[PDB]
Amino acid sequence: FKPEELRQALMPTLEALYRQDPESLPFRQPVDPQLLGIPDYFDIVKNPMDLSTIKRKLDTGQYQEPWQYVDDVWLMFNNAWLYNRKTSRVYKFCSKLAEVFEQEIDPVMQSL
Ligand SMILES: CC(=O)n1cc(-c2c(C)[nH][nH]c2=O)c2ccccc21
Repeated sequence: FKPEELRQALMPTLEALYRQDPESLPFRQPVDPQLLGIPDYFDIVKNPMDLSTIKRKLDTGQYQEPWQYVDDVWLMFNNAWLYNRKTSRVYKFCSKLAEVFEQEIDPVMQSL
């Protein structure tokens, strides 16, 4: 795939996640376990991922192939599902972002 064409294809799905308010707010920066008061976080979550890390990777040609991008998005959600209780605000927000991403990524990958 062409970098600019791969970037262009996937772009709208990322922007879809950013457009969700307030659901995208806990996902815009890397989790800071000190600030958030969750000192066990890095013991439980061994490979953190967030929107800003994805965007920087996308925009700088780090994704040579779509599933690399998809795997990073999926990791972000699975991290939050793993760490947070199912009744928590962040967990509910996560499911919302995940539902949105599936409905966006299907028609994209059904062409690339
Ligand atoms: C992604 C993730 O697991 N988390 C995100 C937050 C968070 C809140 C509630 N406000 N701003 C944030 O970044 C968070 C808080 C506690 C545990 C996990 C959290």
